[PDB]
Amino acid sequence: DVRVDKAVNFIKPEVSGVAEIQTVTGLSPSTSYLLTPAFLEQNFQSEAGIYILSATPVEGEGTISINMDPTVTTVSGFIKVKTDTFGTFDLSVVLTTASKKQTTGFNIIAAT
Amino acid sequence: VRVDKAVNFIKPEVSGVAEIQTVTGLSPSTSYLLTPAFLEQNFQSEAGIYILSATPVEGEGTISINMDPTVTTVSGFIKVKTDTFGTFDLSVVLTTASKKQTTGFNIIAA
Repeated sequence: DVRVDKAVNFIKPEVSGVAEIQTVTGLSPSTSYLLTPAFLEQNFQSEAGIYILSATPVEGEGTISINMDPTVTTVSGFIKVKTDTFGTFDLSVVLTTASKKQTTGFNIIAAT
Repeated sequence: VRVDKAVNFIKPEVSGVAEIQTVTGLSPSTSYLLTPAFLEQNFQSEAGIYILSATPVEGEGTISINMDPTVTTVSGFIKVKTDTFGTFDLSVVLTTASKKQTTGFNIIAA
């Protein structure tokens, strides 16, 4: 079986094009998870520029892309990542234009 | 835990009238999770808003995709189990059927 363990929002990086580390905690130690993108009720045109997020695991596989360009829109990808012995993992998250302060996120999917 | 397959949603014919999508080629009698995805779509190639909802015929959850620029949502997940023939059915509805963009879902298993 498979299930959604919990939903987490992506961080909002401070600087355009410069990745920040997002740490996720509270999961089972030494366990494989799959992350998929999602967002709810966002106005991506509240100010100028385009919301474009990319996220990868520091150690793992996959890239999540959320590109809200109005004639070429993408929500795709996944991340495969394993927790450490403390139930945590790190992602690298980059916003192409950091003034886009909309909220997006991912589901954390687990075997059961 | 991985994506086994990605499949496109059907494009229903009539606004607000659900149609059945059958997914095949999966493991028999196995639980899957579905989450939405799409690539390089122009949701403004014509007038009206792309708004899709999908639910399993047997299972739970709803995927919602509302590309309204004022209130954009790409969300929800479906839990569904295949029959003994590796298939399952979804019920898919477009609010405005003239929006013929392509969207879809991941099929996830462990």
